[PDB]
Amino acid sequence: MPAYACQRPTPLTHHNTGLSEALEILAEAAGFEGSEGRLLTFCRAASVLKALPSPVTTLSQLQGLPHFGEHSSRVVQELLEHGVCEEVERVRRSERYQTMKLFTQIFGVGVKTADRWYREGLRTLDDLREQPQKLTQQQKAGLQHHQDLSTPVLRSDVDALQQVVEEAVGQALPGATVTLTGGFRRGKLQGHDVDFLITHPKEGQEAGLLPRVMCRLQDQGLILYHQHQAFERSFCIFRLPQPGSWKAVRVDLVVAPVSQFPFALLGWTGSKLFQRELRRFSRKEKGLWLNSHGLFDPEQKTFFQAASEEDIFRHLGLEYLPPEQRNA
DNA sequence: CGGCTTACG
DNA sequence: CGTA
DNA sequence: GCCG
Ligand SMILES: Nc1nc2c(ncn2[C@H]2C[C@H](O)[C@@H](COP(=O)(O)NP(=O)(O)OP(=O)(O)O)O2)c(=O)[nH]1
Ligand SMILES: [K+]
Ligand SMILES: [Mn+2]
Ligand SMILES: [Mn+2]
Repeated sequence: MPAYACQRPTPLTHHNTGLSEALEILAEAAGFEGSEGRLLTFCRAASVLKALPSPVTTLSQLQGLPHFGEHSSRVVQELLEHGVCEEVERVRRSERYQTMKLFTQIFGVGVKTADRWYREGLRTLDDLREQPQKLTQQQKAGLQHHQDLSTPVLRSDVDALQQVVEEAVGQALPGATVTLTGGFRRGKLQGHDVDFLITHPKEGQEAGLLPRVMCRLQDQGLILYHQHQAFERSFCIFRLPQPGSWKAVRVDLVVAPVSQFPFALLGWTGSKLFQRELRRFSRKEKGLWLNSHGLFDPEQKTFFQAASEEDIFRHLGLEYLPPEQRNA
């Protein structure tokens, strides 16, 4: 088992679901307390279990696995022996974890904001609604739409959304394309949002595209919120039809020049941990700097041209993983 | 011990 | 600060 | 929290 998540296939569904869930609770709780290193180790240990070919049934099977030390091994041991881990259950029922989880779920609220509200004594969404002076416009939108945004987006929802985005994109710039990215591209059947990547085959024609797209979607009455109600990324709330009604859905739109499209597709397809691990691998093992725009050799001071995700894995000396196997 | 992904709004 |  |  390799140490980096980008060195092994990780399928969406696997054989250690309960074990990985528990470790991810501890990861999430570590992030709520600002311990990014502990969050990373618990996420990586969870991801190792997702990559295993069969269930862990005995503690000895953790021998030699990367990112399993005393703490993660004890969590697994207790789950194997008792079906519950006391530390995990204590986190689950703690007021701090439940409130930080509730608050950071709000669109526009991160750990720092949630933690300040927590320290001020706030605990529920209604507490926030009673103090609208504490809220940015973005947070007001996230709070108002919180119930709809807590409902999973379905794969059936995605196709109808892509068609309306393509229609607006086609009027904004004929020939521009829309690619589904994010978790749905990795094979997920539900999601917290829908992620799209937009480009145009003629380099440079995509400049200034996203404002044109957003103002067309807004004129059609489809945008419940966006930040610009020049930019290349838009995190918005869409109005999506339902039976006899509609529901709010988060949609992320990103524009990239076609020269950068493989890097942007790779970055925005995720998973988040897969990309962190891939960029760490690139820098630490290959001495190359990877981001959503390109791959930089800092010694030659040169960028790698890529025509495909396959190109990028080859540049990094990694076996290619299709999106479905990037579910780290 | 240092390190832990990276850039745009 | 937020977002991905 | 774990790796190198
Ligand atoms: N490098 C990097 N990439 C990131 C980061 N955050 C997001 N991405 C990339 C990788 C992500 O795949 C992509 C957008 O995915 P999401 O919508 O944030 N989540 P997903 O679609 O997996 O699941 P669901 O929506 O159902 O919760 O942006 C980050 O901090 N860093
Ligand atoms: K949030
Ligand atoms: Mn997504
Ligand atoms: Mn997204």
